Amino acid sequence: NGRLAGKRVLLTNADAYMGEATVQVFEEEGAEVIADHTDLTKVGAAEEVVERAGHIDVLVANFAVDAHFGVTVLETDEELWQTAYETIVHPLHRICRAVLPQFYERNKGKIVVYGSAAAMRYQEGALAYSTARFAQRGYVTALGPEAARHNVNVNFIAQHWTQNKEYFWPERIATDEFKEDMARRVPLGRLATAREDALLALFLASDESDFIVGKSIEFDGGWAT
Amino acid sequence: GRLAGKRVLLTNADAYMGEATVQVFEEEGAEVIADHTDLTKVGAAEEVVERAGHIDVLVANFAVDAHFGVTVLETDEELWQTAYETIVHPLHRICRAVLPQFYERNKGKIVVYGSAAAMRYQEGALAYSTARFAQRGYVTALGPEAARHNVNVNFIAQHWTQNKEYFWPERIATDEFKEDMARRVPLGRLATAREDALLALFLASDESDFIVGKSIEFDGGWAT
Amino acid sequence: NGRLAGKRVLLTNADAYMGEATVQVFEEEGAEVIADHTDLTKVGAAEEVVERAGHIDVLVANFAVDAHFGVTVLETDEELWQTAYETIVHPLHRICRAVLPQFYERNKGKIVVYGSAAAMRYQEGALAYSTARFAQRGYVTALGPEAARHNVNVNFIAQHWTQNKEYFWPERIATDEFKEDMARRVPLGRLATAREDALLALFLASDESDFIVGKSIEFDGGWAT
Amino acid sequence: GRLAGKRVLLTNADAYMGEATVQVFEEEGAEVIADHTDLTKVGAAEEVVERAGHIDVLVANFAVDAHFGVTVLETDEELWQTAYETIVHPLHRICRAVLPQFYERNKGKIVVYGSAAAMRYQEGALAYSTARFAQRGYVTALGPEAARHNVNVNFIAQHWTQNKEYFWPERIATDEFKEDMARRVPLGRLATAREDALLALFLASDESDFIVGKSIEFDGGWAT
Ligand SMILES: [Cl-]
Ligand SMILES: [Cl-]
Ligand SMILES: [Cl-]
Ligand SMILES: [Cl-]
Repeated sequence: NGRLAGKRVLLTNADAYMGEATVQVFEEEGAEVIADHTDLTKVGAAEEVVERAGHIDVLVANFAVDAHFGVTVLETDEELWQTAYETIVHPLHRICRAVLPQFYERNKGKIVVYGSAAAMRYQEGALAYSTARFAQRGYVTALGPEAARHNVNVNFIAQHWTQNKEYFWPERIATDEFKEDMARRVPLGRLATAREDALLALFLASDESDFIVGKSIEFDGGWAT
Repeated sequence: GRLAGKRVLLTNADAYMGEATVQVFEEEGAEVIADHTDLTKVGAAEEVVERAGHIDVLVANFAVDAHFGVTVLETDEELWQTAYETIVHPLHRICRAVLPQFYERNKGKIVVYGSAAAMRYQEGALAYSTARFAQRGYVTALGPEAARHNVNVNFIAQHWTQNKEYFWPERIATDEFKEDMARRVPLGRLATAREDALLALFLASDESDFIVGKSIEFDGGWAT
Repeated sequence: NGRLAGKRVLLTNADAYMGEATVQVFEEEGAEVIADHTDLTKVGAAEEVVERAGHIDVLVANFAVDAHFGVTVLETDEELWQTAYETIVHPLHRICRAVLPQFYERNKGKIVVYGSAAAMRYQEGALAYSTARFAQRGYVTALGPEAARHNVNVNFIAQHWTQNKEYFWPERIATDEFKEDMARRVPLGRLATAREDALLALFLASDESDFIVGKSIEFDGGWAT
Repeated sequence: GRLAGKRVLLTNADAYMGEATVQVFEEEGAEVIADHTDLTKVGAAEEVVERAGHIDVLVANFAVDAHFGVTVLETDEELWQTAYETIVHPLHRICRAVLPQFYERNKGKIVVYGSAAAMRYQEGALAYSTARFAQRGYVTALGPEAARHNVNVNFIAQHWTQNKEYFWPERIATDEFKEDMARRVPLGRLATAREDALLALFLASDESDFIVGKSIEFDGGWAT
């Protein structure tokens, strides 16, 4: 059988960010993927999504927001700042808090967060976004060891240079300027495919990774090494 | 003195590490503007800076109840939001307010009193830890941007340091606390608030211009 | 349809440390495992092993030495200090330098190092050993991005609380101090089995992990989180 | 002075960051024992300490040619061994020699001039990086052990700092160097040797007793 045989996976914002490749990889490995499209910025929405989903073995916390490439600290206004937190930080705790009771009842569970390498090292021109990804990384760091006492794994994929619409859309990655910047800063010298990212998520969602607790795994071609 | 002629803007001066900052920095010749304005209000940071006038050093001193022992399932919406409202959003407001004059002079200093809960897992302090992580991320992301203007932004990742918010005199006398500290703090003691302010003094002084966007662990070895 | 189908894996010190589970897990996924038992502390031995081996797709750098638990800084004499470096540091460069030419020729390769969480954070009473593991972590950090330009992945497993004879022999597990660490310092509250560690190595040796470059992956039940 | 009445043992005082250490530490009242002994020799460290007598601070100043540009395939046995022989094994010899008197007094200070190559990938410096990582590991592992005796051991992870071994005048004078440096260093300049010594001064002073087994990145933001 497949590496997620029998498992049911709740995927947030399934059309956005890394959702499409998650569905493809996880379904090929036998999982039933609940592809949710609910806006989890609404208070109370997370508990409703979880109640409607039924039995959940794996939560894939898939959240993204415009990074506002090139916007400076002085141009990072109140609304831009707040929107980073409203979009990817507060919903992360809402959805995790909603799924953890059934994980705790069964003394088993899996949470995979698609995050950012901007939560690990300086990424130029993405200030509010970086701080919000740091907050996500902190949530995994703080919740991870707490949830591990209930045999629940929580882990953070610190991705960069990976194909997606929000940060590496086809038009952006085609220019000469982008290509020279990627060759300078990415040791592997290429972008990751979305599938490669979902293959790491697959490892972290599977029962092959039970000993990995509260970790940030840098998925960035060597950028932050 | 090591801060001779310098003017220092200190937020929430009666809270957290404020008192020791005044004492140490004034000892070294600084004029310390001991502000007590609530920076959770939009617009307050700009008014504080305009009234302060010339600022050489910003000490970003923010604290919030960590709610020690509260689990993930009991971290409700209001507790979570209050952590960010109290120590995260105001940090960008006050830094964004001081940077313009630093950029005109191509010189500035920002020191953030943070937490070692932004570096490693600290039991029973969930929302608080994530808010300190956000502050650490602000220093990590702003640091290299501001350094192009010769402005230093750095983060003190403190733990086991005397203060009212986290190590108030009652809590440090329990049996569980003393052997907690003995087991997990290699140095075997709490830091004085003065010792913390002496690190902030180094990072606020012109002896530390090459330190950019760094998290300095001030924890008696806890996170080593 | 094994995840290492068609691959040939050179495993050092194959009976020691993490070698036996590596053989079992990798062979179940279709790999041919060249299980070497050569003493690589001897200059020249690494190139001779690699020449004899023929075509290599994956190097598993499996090195261990007595940690000398409880030996203090003042009791760490010249011989004990040198032996840590001779046993797990110098051989690591020799065997990697020996394998890299054929990886570079094919613009493809995989190196997985079984290291230690002592390379990440303070571990009580294992001084010379910790510094030698830090040196191994440094080797992965420094080599990783250099080798990635040739599409070669080099990664470090920073393990702790994992089944092996060298560090978790039966009498240690029976001590009050170990039980205290499992209650207080290991969030998951158990040892990993060697299988689980080999499953992380399998991921890092497979073509599912080509975007992972020069990383230290903490395999420690949450201990360093 | 901030080191008034202190005696400081400085290794390899002619090399690396030694000259700036002498200048800054003597300005602050220290007596600096400027040792030039070859500590790759077994037995030498204990004789250095015996001759020095009472030591309050050890500044572990070790350097070796980084062999910039030499690839993994050209890092031969001799190049590799020389890195460890020059900056790794002597570090334990000299710390082991000074710790006994620190332990009698329950007080001591060790500052290691290391490298930011012990923190993140530095291109073209393979053997050197791994040897600096080993130094960082020594501080990380010894720090908490020594802190039990109120001894501080800390690591300066420096880069882009003026010295003869890595950033010598002829190397840093060219336009190619200055252009590459402006791209990789957020602060956009090299540090002076004195600035590095001012960090060592803080870590050697009694203002830094709560800092235990830490790596402080001294690199203008390079590794941030
Ligand atoms: Cl990405
Ligand atoms: Cl504190
Ligand atoms: Cl282990
Ligand atoms: Cl340097």
